[PDB]
Amino acid sequence: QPEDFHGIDIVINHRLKTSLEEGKVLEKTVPDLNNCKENYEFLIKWTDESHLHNTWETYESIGQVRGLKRLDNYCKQFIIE
Repeated sequence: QPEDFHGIDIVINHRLKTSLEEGKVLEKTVPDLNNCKENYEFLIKWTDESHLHNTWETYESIGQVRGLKRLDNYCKQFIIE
């Protein structure tokens, strides 16, 4: 019995991983998944059980729950092609 339980339902959107920290700007946009994967966050629509709502996580926190899969198709449908 491996481990692949669901985790990310939908990537509502994304943006620079400011994490309320901010400090410098980057006009390099996001061509591939590295630019983002190296400095970007993503609104993760998690399972809407009742009190849980979309949130803005980052691969450093959603890179291990099936998110990268839906997040990968999101970065390619929104940050790459």
